[PDB]
Amino acid sequence: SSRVIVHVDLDCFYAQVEMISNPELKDKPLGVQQKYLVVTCNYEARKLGVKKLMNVRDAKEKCPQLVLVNGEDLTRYREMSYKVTELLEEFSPVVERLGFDENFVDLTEMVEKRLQQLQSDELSAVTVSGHVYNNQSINLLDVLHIRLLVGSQIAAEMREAMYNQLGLTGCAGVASNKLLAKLVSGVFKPNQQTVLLPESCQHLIHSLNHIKEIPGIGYKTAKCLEALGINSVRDLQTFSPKILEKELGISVAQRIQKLSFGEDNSPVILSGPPQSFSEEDSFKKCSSEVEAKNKIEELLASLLNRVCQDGRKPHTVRLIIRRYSGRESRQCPIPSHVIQVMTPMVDILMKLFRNMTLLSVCFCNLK
Amino acid sequence: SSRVIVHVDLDCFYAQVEMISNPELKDKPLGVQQKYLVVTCNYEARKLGVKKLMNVRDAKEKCPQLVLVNGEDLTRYREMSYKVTELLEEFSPVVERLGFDENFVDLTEMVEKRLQQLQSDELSAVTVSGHVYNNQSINLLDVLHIRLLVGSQIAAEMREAMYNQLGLTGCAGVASNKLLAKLVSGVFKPNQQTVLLPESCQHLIHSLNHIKEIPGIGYKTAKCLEALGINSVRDLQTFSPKILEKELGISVAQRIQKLSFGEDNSPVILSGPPQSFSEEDSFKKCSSEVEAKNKIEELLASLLNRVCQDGRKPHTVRLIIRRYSGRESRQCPIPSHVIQVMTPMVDILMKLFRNMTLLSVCFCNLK
DNA sequence: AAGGGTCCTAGGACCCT
DNA sequence: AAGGGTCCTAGGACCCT
Repeated sequence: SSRVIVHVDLDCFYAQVEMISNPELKDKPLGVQQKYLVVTCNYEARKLGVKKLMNVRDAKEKCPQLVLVNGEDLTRYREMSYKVTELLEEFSPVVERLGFDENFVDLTEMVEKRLQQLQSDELSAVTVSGHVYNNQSINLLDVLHIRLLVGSQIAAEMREAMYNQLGLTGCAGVASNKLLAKLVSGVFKPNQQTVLLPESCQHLIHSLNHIKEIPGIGYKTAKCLEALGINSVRDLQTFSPKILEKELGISVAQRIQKLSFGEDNSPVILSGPPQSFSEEDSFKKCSSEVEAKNKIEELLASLLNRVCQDGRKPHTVRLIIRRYSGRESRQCPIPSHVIQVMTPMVDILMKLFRNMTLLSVCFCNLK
Repeated sequence: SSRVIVHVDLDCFYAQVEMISNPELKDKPLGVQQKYLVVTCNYEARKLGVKKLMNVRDAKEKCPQLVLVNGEDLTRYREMSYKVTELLEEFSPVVERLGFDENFVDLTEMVEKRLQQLQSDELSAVTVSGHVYNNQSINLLDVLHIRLLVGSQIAAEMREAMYNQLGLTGCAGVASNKLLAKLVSGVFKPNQQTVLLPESCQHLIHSLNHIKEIPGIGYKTAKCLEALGINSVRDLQTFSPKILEKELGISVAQRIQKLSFGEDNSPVILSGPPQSFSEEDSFKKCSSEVEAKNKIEELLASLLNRVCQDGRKPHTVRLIIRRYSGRESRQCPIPSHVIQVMTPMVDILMKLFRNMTLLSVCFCNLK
């Protein structure tokens, strides 16, 4: 039942990728830009004040020497993202992606094989790699401690391979489940790793200051909890199950309250190939006529090239729009003969259009 | 590209099952009853006027000697239904269920193996089993005709095995796709079979009198088509694609208009194990208090026994209700420890209840 | 005028009796 | 006061940047 899970969290991923392609930008503070947004920055810029998702106006304010590169095209980030996941899959095949720059790996079966290969002698010599959360003392006779320290050794091999083979730095967190791994991976945050022994789990969850810091408690759920006086992790731990169920659902309540104790039995999922491919175009109410077909041909151009190289074929297309004030969409299957090309796809899309600041196209239902 | 598909359609299935268990009822006219509904009748009752889905009041009217058995419990029908599908899967593994008493089998690869085993001599001796739709002449030099006649020979072996091994009679229809197979299987309808040669396909589709007779054109779609003056198969064939797309959707329009020509490239799907397990209880506004928990324990009792014997475990439960005037429902995942029992399931359900003439419970999301 | 992902949910269309 | 099935759809909650 007992698991060893690692969470791998790349430092400022878009920035890293841009700094590799143009070493010119290392040393100088770097911001990666999407419209008016500095969506990530290298660490020199984080020293000078730049925060994730800051206005490009605010960001030059706090740092007029800030270099900006455009990050509206995710192609390179996406490709390097899969290079990371694939490398980790070599260590153990069950890798779960979370966004482009985080991965989960269930190391249990791998930790176990390594322990079976040791003799009693060196067992007393198992050492941690990296930080131990909360400076907690190790008990080498605790088989749980021993297995997590091996997990920490694998975690370090992972981060080293990632640097040696892909030039990427990153953090890792080793714990007994996904929640705890992800919470502990960030404790020492520039390119380091931390392992969480069971005795310090409550210290970990209680180190959080707002409930939204729990992965799984989002913009809506946090807001609903604040509206019930629930504000700290302990508040959620002690709050009435019953009231919580009736207010948010048996599903949401029962799951975030388990999370509030640091419990999380959800398995590491094999993410494998993507389930969808999409692209977006945003713009200040810059589309007011049906000649927004050109934007839709643009997105199609790139998506068609992405799906081709994938191999699998999508069997659904979806068009998404945003109006000047939620999003709205319309999907439909992709005709059989189309699966086996630009021109049929656009009128399909424009029929979806007419049936209905941003245009997006999504290819899902892949076979 | 060219396919040989068979559609197997059991005669008055619930009635057959009841007549087997109580041979007393053969010979005498039989109605199977669900509340006020005669939902199926053996053929003697069909001679005396009883129609599918007739009021039990109307049905005794037209036939006061009509025997009625209760068919609100589908257990026996369901079990025999899977005995049929399994038998057919022995012939070729790709079997698609449609309801409890219809199956599709793609016989293409099987027809092909049989032809490769024949010599030119007996090839000129291939014969049809059963009816040829529209009394159409066979051309033994037409390789399509030859392959469909083999399909008709397999179809007859199927129906014979079904009778010899399960005691069930039934019809079969052999054609080049699922739509045509299903439309032709009923042409000679008490326990017979029909094969459709390509030359007679238009005669087949045009033999229909209302569009709703096309599988895939239902209560809503037929009504919308009538409201556009589309009433015959030919009307749908000739109607404007454009208008049809804008009125019903690119998906619905493009698919039912292909159907109107007898075109249907949808593959035979391997149905395999069920995707859900549900049970219903209806009643004349017979539930007005939370003591409708008893009905919910009842449904659970049986569903739990069904899911146990299945093997796979559901990971979702759904409660459905109907109010006195659409249905409404609420679902939620099934806790992990529950998957591995009555008592936790009911309060879950009753929380779903309170969050909201019929009660139903459904177990889906199976793993 | 981010730009991507994941899975779930309630309802609705269809199929058969 | 049928009593079962199938898959799709638009939207919404969450994750990351």
